[PDB]
Formats: sequence, C-alpha cells, structure tokens
Amino acid sequence: ASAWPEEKNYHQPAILNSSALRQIAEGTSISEMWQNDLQPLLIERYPGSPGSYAARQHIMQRIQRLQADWVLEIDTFLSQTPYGYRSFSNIISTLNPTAKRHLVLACHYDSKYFSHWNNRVFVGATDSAVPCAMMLELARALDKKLLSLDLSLQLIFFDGQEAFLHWSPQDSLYGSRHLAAKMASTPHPPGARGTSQLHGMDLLVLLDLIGAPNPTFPNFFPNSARWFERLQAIEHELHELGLLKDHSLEGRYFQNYSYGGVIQDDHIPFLRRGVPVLHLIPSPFPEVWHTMDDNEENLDESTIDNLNKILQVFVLEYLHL
Ligand SMILES: CC(C)(C)OC(=O)[C@@H](N)CCC(N)=O
Ligand SMILES: [Zn+2]
Repeated sequence: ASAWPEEKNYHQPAILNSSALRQIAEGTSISEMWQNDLQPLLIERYPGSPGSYAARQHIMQRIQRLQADWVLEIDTFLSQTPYGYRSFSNIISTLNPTAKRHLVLACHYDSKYFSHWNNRVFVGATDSAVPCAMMLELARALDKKLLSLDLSLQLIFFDGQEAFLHWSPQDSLYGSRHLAAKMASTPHPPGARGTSQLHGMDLLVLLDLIGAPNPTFPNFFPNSARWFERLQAIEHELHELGLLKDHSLEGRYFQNYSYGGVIQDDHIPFLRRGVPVLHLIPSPFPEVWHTMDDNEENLDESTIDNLNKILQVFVLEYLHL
C-alpha cells in the first residue's frame, strides 16, 4: 500500500527570496480586490436567498475569467433546519482534480440571517465577505504561477456556516458538515481502494472573521504549528523588507501563543476526521461580530492588504511556485 497520504507530514516549503517577495507584494492590488471581488459580495446572502445565488455566481464568474485551469463544482444538498428542509450549495474550485494532494483554502460565503432592523441589513463584511474576496484576489494575483500546474490547490466556499437561530450542533456548519462527510466517503484519487479525498487534504487553511483592525491569530493545533510558524516567518520578512503598510512587530498578527480549547467553525467536521487544520480566525473576534456594524466602513484596508501578501506567499511557498 502506498504511503502517499503521509507525504504531508514531511512536506517542506520552497521559501521565496527577497526579490520574489517584493514581487508578490507588488502583484496584489487591494483596491482591485475591493472593487472587483469584495463589494459585489457585500449583500444580504443567507442560504436560499437571492443574494446567496448572486454571491455564488459572482464567485464562479470571477474564477472562470482566470487563465488557470480551474474546475468548478456546485455541491448542492438538502438538510433539516429549524425552519424545515432547505437547500444549500457549497462552491468548490479545484486545480488538478486528480492531483492526489491538495492544499485547501476555505471560508463560508453565506451571511447570517437577520430580519431587517431600522432599515439596516447584515452583510458580514469580515464574516466572511473579506475572506471570500481574499481567496479570489489570491487566485487572480497568482494566476500566472498557478497556470504552470502531485500537489495542487483547491478553494472551498462553504454555504450555511451560520446558524439560522443561535448556534447549535444541529443548526450551523451545514455546508462543511455535509462536504466533509462527502469527501470522507469519496475514493481519491479516482479508482483508489482505501483512500479518500480527505486523505488528500494536505492542510485546510480556513479564513474567518478577517478585516477588522489589529487581528491577533493564535496557533490552535500542534499538527499544523510548524505551518503557523511559517506565517510568522513570512510576516516578519515581509515586514523587515518594508512591504507591509502601517505594520509593527509589537502589533503583529501571528503572535507567540496557542489557544487552549477550540472555536466552532467549518474546520470542525474536517478536524474531527483527521484533517490537519490551520485555522485563521482572530481571537478575540472583531468587535462588530454579528452586529449590523460588520460592514465595509469598519474594514481595515491595509490590514487586509498585508494579510493578502502573507497568504499569497504562504501558498506559493507551500506549492513550490
Ligand atoms: C455559527 C458558528 C457559531 C459556528 O460560527 C460563526 O458564527 C462564525 N461566523 C464565527 C466563529 C464563531 N464560533 O463565533
Ligand atoms: Zn458569523
């Protein structure tokens, strides 16, 4: 039996030199992302709504225009909810579908349901319109390098992350609970006898609640800590080369501390099935968490810009591009 599923345990990154780093920093455009990827997503988009459909089309359209050979799949399913049976649609974008191993970046594109209050609508700017846009900007910014692509890249935009009422084991993580179970029972690579698509998940990098000022991301798991350190190293180098905006080491995003317990998110259904996770959610959460103020006005542009550069470098180094 092949031990390829163990390759992830020994995988090392291909570190970019100073020259390559300035190039990545110059390759991403925060204003471009803002107008073309984020704003169309700042709409009410709870599951089943017109917005959900519009968001899903935007994400697909934005990926299809790229040169990289992206394969888009809409994973639609039914699930019981506090309001009865409903339909959900996860969006999966994969480069090299048969590539045994894949680095996976993810977030949820649905927005928590709230009945209109004082003519205000909840759009979950940091939760998680920004993460969505960041993934799209990354796809755009590294498009040329990704075009050259047994390890590849995959993006997952989960639907139904939010609870329709208040968090509950049965009410929340609809999309991820469904996709995890599905991938866990789908042979991979095609024709495989005893390995699943989950065996193929090298690492799940989940972005959530990003876009607020001064985020502090803690290290959550020992089996992905070496990767958390890479993010620290990248942030440090990008900073020393003066490639970050209004950024200080004292107030850096990736600090030297782990988090005791765990935070409920889309990674749970995967983590509980053995998938290594790098959970990029800040602790504490943005002040605007689940408030009508989690809007565009309260987003920190330079912070998102800095994070884009960091994430993009991490991905290129992980994929040896
Ligand atoms: C629905 C649940 C509670 C699972 O997740 C969220 O609200 C995430 N937006 C943020 C993560 C969190 N646990 O607050
Ligand atoms: Zn939320």
